[PDB]
Amino acid sequence: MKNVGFIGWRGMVGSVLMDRMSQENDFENLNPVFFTTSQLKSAFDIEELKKLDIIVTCQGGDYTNEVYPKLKATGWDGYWVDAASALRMKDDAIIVLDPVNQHVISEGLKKGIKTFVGGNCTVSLMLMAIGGLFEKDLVEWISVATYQAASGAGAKNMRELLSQMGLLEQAVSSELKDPASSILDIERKVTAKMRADNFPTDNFGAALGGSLIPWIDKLLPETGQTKEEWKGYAETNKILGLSDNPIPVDGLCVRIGALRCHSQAFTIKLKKDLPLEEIEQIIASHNEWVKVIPNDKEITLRELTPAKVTGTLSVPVGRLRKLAMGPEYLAAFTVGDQLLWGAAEPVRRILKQLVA
Amino acid sequence: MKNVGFIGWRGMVGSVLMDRMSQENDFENLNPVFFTTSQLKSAFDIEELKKLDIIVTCQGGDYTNEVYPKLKATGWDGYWVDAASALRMKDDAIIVLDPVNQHVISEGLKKGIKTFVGGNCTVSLMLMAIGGLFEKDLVEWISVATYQAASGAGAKNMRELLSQMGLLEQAVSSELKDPASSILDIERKVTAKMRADNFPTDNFGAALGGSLIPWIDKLLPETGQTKEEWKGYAETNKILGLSDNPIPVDGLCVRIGALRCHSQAFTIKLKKDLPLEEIEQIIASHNEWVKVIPNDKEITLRELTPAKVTGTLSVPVGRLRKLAMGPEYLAAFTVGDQLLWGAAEPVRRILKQLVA
Repeated sequence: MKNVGFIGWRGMVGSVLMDRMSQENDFENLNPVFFTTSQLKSAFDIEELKKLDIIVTCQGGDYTNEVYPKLKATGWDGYWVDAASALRMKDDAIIVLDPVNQHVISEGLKKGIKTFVGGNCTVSLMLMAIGGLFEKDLVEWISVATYQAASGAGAKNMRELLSQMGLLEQAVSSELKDPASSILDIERKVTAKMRADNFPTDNFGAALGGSLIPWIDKLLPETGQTKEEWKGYAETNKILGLSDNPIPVDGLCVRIGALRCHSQAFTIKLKKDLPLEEIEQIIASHNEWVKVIPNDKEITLRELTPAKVTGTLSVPVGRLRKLAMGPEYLAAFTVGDQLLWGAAEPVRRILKQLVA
Repeated sequence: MKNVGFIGWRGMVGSVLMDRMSQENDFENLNPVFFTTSQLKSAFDIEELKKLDIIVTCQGGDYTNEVYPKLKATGWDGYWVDAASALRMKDDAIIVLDPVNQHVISEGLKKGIKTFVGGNCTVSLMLMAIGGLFEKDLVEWISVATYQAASGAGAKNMRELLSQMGLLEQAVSSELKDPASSILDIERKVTAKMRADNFPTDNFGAALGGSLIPWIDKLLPETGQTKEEWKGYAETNKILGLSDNPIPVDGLCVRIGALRCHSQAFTIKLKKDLPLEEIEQIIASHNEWVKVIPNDKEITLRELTPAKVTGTLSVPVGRLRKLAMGPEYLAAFTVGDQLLWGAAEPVRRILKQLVA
């Protein structure tokens, strides 16, 4: 069995990885060595890390940027598996999402690539839902509008969202108890609390609770995009292996009041005019996790929501129809869990392949 | 002075209209006669309604479809102003949004049109923001993705959203107070509460607080669109007077956890390649309510959110840049209050013109 090092296993993404690995009994297939940054071996000890065959880290970019150059400088020929964004764009690294790019991964393992990194949450959840259209060379471009959860921002951000929500209802606790009260008065009090100084907004920089934030990560002055939006064009094409001739995937990334699921609204311009039934079969046949939801009200409310998909491996896609712009314009809406397919699952699955 | 009848003045839309009319001293220029459905004159007394010049109603479509044909059957030559969707698509009716379609209203007044109806909230808020692009005949098509507030569905829907928000936090109040508690444990509990039997989901048919619903209104079998989505293509073109040569406006209408502001994400395909600064000036110059928000983080978080715009007449539009698809593709994000420009304001303004 392989000797595997685990760093950042105590954090949010790391804990989801530990829980998933325990569920699938992945630990019986490898020899686990747990690391810690605390003053269990030290995560900064290159001499201990050098003994291992594979290193799995959910610690973050700052750690990766500090220890990865130092470790690869000793002549170490092992594998680096990362959940963080730091090494995604390097030429000796592959962005991993096996149900979509098993070919790129298999050909890369044959090429001697030692660094494997999980992809951007919104990109990976999009490809898990709409990868069938990419496989059959049907996508010309995709216009994206996201509904992102507090999960992607961090653990303290999820807690702030919850605190914000409770404070919004508390401001009108008494008024909500009697059915005869004025709704405009209720709203005036909820909005006043949202705008108050004592309303906890330090993690977001604005209220998320009964609002939204149409900006995620820093600005790239050259394009006007945010880093989260930029990753839609850059990472989709690297995963699929189309970096030399890219497919335009661009849009707006918005943070909404959800805990764990990222939802996305698409306007997909296809290369061919195809029947709607045929498009539904192309995306349903791609992988075992994608679930095509029929264009009906009761089934959409029950299946295509964060309430339904939180904590599951299911990637439902629905609202499938042709848009008024033309027969090659397809509407699609998807919901997926940020911590699983958007973070811990592509990392779990590549490890399984490496220890096989 | 003109004798004006007011029906549905005590409901949510009506109360906003009453407050706005009071703020602008609109009652000084007319003679108000208030009606009621309770057992003030009766709202169903056709003879009392006939004695009036103009009738402004916020009561709803069920009232209109009952009282309107009975009133027109007496030979009444007065004006009907409605906030309800019932008569929007009728040939003898005009949809009002004067800062965008004053010409259609002015020509309609001269032709002898007696019925003026307020438009669909999302369509109205979209046109208030990017009406400049439509004015200059620059729009080929628009793909929409909305972030709709609970006020669009009703007063009890807003109450249900708030009650839901409180229950989600109350489920983890001790854990949130504990700075060292597990986030995975916190999430497991709020998600369990969201899925519980006693969680209030009566008005929406699903959870909204901590989630979203990608379906608003009835299905339109012919296209696959929901009625809210259909109103995009149909109403934008009736407002602008372009029903003979329509501009495609289509997309996905999603309900999120906001109280009274609808936010919208667009991918606008323009007819010509124009510099960004010119497009920003074309958008800004259209009306005095639209506000172009520069593509900066601090300014976007402070200005382009439901938190900032709630209860105001301001219609901010930002995140303006060219998309990766090409220089004729424009990204834009807007936020607007549903009860004002999306409900009471276009009704308030048309009345002001009729009583002049």
